[PDB]
Amino acid sequence: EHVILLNAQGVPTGTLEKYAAHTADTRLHLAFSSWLFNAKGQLLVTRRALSKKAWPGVWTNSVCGHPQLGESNEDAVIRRCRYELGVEITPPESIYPDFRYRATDPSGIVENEVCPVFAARTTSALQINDDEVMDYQWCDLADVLHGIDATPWAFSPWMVMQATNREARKRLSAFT
Amino acid sequence: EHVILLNAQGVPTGTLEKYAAHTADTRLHLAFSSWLFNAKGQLLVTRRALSKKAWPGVWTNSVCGHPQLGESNEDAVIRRCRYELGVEITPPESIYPDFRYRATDPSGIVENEVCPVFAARTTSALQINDDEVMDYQWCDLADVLHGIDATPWAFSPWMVMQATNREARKRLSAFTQLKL
Ligand SMILES: CN(C)CCOP(=O)(O)OP(=O)(O)O
Ligand SMILES: CN(C)CCOP(=O)(O)OP(=O)(O)O
Ligand SMILES: [Mg+2]
Ligand SMILES: [Mg+2]
Ligand SMILES: [Mn+2]
Ligand SMILES: [Mn+2]
Repeated sequence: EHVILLNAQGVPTGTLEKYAAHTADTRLHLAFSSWLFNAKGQLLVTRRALSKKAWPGVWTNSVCGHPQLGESNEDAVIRRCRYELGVEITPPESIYPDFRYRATDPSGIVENEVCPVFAARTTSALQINDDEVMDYQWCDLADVLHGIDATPWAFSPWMVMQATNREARKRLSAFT
Repeated sequence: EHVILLNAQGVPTGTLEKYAAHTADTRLHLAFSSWLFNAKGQLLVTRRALSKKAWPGVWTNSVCGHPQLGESNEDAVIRRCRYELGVEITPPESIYPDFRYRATDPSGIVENEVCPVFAARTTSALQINDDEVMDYQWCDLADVLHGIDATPWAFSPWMVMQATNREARKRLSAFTQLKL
């Protein structure tokens, strides 16, 4: 797997091996973030495995990843949903298309991404990949937002930034 | 380091090497939990290092540990504060002396402890021990308690149980006053 490096205008300029790509000096690359809900409308919150190179052991939104060259954002979501959580989903819908951020994790590992955000509903049960996910919780979105508003540091920085975007949050309130 | 083993009534019976003692088969032993506030009245929340045997990478109250043989619970609190956090404190106050709990962590390691809970004020800068603590936040208690009520699964179980105890909570509230 690779990440796709981006320039100022946001044009792909090349690739890097994914693990190799996330360092103390991570360069701008393409990513996605996804928020998964079940048929009943609960939000799936996950806890990244301890072996993750960036933000290991951190609570965060359902699934995030790195689109590969020539891959649509929607397919990346579907691929990573299957891969990390072994779950099938409805066609991902856009909730925050211009999200972009840079952040540093407690060990100094940086994420620097153009990171469009999507939402979808699961259509099958989870089958956890414990290389990616060490724990998860099916929750009411309202409580998760309250938790995010009260103690944002208990969650991944990008999850917090997405959920506090006025529009994203409105859009998330529709899967409930 | 060792833990002090206890029976049902909470009577010491002996000691055990610490790492050795914390397994999927943890016996009742003595411990402590402490909630630390700065002069401003903010609560120190910490994140356990990734290398901890139990609940690594989890957010939790300021400092916990295991008193050693010949050691008072309060002295143990002072030592761990120093060891984990580099920080000097005011004499620890008892806020939940009969807290006891058993809990299984995400990889199956058991804590089974008689764990009196204290609160204190820090009187020096922090000097985080990255061997023990991977991250921290200085917070408003109210925010913390709201977080714990909204998403209790995002914190250590003992933080949650202590925080929801009526009496403990009242006493933590007393440490939010600014104090010169
Ligand atoms: C929101 N950004 C961090 C996307 C990060 O996704 P991951 O960290 O899960 O990358 P990957 O899942 O591909 O390992
Ligand atoms: C509240 N319990 C967990 C006390 C044990 O906390 P620790 O994990 O800090 O034990 P130790 O600090 O001795 O390693
Ligand atoms: Mg991922
Ligand atoms: Mg400790
Ligand atoms: Mn990335
Ligand atoms: Mn113990």
